[PDB]
Amino acid sequence: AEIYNKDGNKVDLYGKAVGLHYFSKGNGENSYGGNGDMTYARLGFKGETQINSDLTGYGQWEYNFQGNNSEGADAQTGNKTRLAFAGLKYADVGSFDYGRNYGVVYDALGYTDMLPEFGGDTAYSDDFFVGRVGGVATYRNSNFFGLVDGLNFAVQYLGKNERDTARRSNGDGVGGSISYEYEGFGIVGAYGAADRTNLQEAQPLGNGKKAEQWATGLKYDANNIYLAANYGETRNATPITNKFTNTSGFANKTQDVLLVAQYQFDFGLRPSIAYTKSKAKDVEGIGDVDLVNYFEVGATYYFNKNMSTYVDYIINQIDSDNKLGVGSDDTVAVGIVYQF
Amino acid sequence: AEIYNKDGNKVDLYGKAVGLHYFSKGNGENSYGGNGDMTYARLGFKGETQINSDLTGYGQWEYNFQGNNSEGADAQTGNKTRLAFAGLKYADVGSFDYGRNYGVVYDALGYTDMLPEFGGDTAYSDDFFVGRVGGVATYRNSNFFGLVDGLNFAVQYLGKNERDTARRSNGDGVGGSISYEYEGFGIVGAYGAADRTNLQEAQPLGNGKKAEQWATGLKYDANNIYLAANYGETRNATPITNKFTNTSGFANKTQDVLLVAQYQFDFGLRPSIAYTKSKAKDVEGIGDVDLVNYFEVGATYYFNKNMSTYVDYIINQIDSDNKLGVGSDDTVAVGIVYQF
Amino acid sequence: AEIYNKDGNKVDLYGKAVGLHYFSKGNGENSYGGNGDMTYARLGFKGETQINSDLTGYGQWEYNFQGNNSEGADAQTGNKTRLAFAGLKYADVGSFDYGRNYGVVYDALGYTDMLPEFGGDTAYSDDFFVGRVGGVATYRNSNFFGLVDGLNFAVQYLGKNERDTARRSNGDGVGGSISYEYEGFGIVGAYGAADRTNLQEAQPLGNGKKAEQWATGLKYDANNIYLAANYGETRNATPITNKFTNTSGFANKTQDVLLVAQYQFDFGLRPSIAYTKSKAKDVEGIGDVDLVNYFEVGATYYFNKNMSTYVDYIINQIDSDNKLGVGSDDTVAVGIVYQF
Repeated sequence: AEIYNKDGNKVDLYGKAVGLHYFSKGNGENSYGGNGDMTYARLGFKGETQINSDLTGYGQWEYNFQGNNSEGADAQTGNKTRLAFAGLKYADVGSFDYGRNYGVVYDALGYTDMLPEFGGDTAYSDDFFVGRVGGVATYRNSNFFGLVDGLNFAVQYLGKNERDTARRSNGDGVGGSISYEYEGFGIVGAYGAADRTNLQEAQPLGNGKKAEQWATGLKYDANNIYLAANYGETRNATPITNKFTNTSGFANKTQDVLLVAQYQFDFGLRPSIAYTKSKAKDVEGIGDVDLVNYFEVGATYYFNKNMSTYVDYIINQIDSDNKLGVGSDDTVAVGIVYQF
Repeated sequence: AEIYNKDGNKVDLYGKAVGLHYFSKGNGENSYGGNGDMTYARLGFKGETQINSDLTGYGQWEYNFQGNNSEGADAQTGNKTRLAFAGLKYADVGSFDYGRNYGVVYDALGYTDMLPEFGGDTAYSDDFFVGRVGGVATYRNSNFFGLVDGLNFAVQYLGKNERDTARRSNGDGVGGSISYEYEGFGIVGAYGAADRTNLQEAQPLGNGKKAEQWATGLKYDANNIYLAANYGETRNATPITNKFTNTSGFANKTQDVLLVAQYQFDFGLRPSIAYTKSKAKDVEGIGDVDLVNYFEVGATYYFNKNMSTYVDYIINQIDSDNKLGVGSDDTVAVGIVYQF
Repeated sequence: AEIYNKDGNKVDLYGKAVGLHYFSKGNGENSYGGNGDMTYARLGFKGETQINSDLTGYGQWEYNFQGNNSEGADAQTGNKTRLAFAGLKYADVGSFDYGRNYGVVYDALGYTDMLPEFGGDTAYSDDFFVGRVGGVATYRNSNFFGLVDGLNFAVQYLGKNERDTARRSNGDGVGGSISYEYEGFGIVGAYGAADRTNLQEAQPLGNGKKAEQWATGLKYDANNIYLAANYGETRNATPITNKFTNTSGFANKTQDVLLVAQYQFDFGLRPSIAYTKSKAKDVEGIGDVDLVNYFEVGATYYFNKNMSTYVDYIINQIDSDNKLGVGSDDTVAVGIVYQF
């Protein structure tokens, strides 16, 4: 919500409360999303200041507050900042921001990250360029310097983050994206590559000094219809775990396909169907093994722009013998959302 | 404060800063509330969206920020989310919200939870239905479908929460409350029952597979006067600790009595007197033992709706030989509060 | 930003997003400020309520949200409340607030704490009176009861805080400050003394039962110019570590000098030069040793009151043989800031 607009500075304080429950058989440990309370909240601000007719400064901060923890020793489990960046945008030249922000490969993966609760499986947090990540400097350009309607490109530098776990670390890297949208249709490509840390190279799974992620998208978002597909591959980038041996690392190679189709009815119902499959190859000791494999049926009803409720069913196609121990059981999510 | 009201959506951003100090003899370890700085802050939002003439969506989130921690390794001690839920309310049919919210037995215990700083001893957090707890779905009904002025009832389902400590866990359960208010007087009853987890059943103190909590209330809240009483009992529900053996568990049986009397003077002074006693029975190795036993003398001065100050003295009647090692010393609280 | 002003109560919701990176050779472990992403955000409120023509109530809360952590197990590293206090101010009699607030010796050290990113080296958090600290009651007086233009004084009581580390603890104490400002010039003195806890007295470094801190300031803040100097000394108060032996404690004696010079150009550029040196004496096993020793060159450009970017270079003069192992290498910070 826009709570302040004076002297060329506008501030948007936003947030939501999501009452959320997951249903899965038994513990949910062998299921797609687990079982139990999953309630959480969000808080954020987005600011915009008019520096002059051609220059605009901006910043944003976004936090996740879990609502399924006790008030005791686990009070903080799963709380974190999601976004924290500031930047400048000038005329048609382009914009530059630095901070914690979405990796550039998410410009493609965003096409299919549209499901009520799930989906976007390959857009991992703190996983180089596929998702939210810290210390990224990002140049973006809209309509190619103002000369070509609908053509956009982005270049992003990723600073090295040497963290205490291999899962959340990364080295220096550079990535980019290009997208063109014309009359309902959209197509987009993005590529990113970066060094791996000594800690990552020391993990049992994944072998190499370089990480690579790329993805292409095709979408149609015209006349209440939404159709989108993604394809992508990664090298030494997708985080995996062998639950049998309790071995963590990265997949040497992955192949990912994401499809989504949705329709928005005028009375507020938005049915959703989707398919996602992520297979891994050349995993030490295993070889080929599916990481994600499911169909999705769900729907969201929108009471208005502030209130909505949704159901999300995952028809999980992972088999019970999966060599990494990926969960094979189904998961259904039910939620009620208030946002401002 | 209402910081946004447009297009049928209104948002309330609230919070407070409480400068707070406790005085107790010596170190305060053997006292009712301890000793030292107890400053803290609150931040929250409450939202309300008009879906139509009869339907109203809503959400709320509330956080506690301790202000008596260093900026180092203990920076987070005692920080937690207190409330996080969203819901819908329709006409006179009733309202339903899910998330972290007050257990239904608090509908009764609220009568006496009115002291400046202390009191409400039996409304434990993450203790089934007596206080704030996660993953509760709650239906409430005002004026019995619009047919009976002043008669309210509520039904609440508690999802199972298998946490890493028995103190903060719970199984599935159902509870309810009923209340009637007519011209200053209020009477209310509430009951709740739920399964215990394997972790709770494994604790030295407390024996049984089921937990039970109930409470009744009588109050008068007319003409600057406030008088209220609560009585209640619990089975295998009230959390207790034997400090001698460092044994934690639940009390097999408790009996609780809470009394409060207050008057609000027009110039801003609100004196308060109270009595609270909670005795436990059939505690393994102990038998009967008082958990809470004190008189309270205090007062709040209200400068206006935003500023207030208060003193709160606990005349602690727990004796020094108490078999569980409950603190026997007095405690005085002094505080200054800014809220918006 | 002032997001609410009604019925005599005004609320200022503020915050910022700082995109920040440090450059230092290698890891930065042997450097002044380290190396890597240092992005962070702030959120805060400041409230003011008119009780009557002569009385005003107020409160403030301020939190630091780090933006250089993953979304995993380290999500909370470095998050903390910075300020949390409420108070009353009456006419010319004075103001009183209690809570977590700036120690009174910061009234002097503030003169030089003016650098874009660094500086203010001797204003340690949770270090008695030199910086932010919890449980302090503070009386302040402006213009000596309204009788003497420009003369201010402050008296502060520090409650004992027995924490789990000697670094962040303190005993009871009292301190004060006095300042006089006339036509661009400012001079200020402050002194504070307090008991040490048993845990602090048990540390290998630092010997004594009392802690003492004092500082004087001379500043000129007129006609776009800012010049300021500080000098100060401390006894058993400045926290130190011997990295060779991994021994933590306090410095028996320190001598600190801080100089800053800046000019604000009308087009938004504010160049900054500074010097800071803090030497320690009679450190057990070491004797005399420099704690801080550097020159500073930097600058901030102000696009307007909401947007700014800055560079901050530390010409580190600490030598590589320093007996405590204090870092000898340089550090450069680059940042982009959005605030509201």
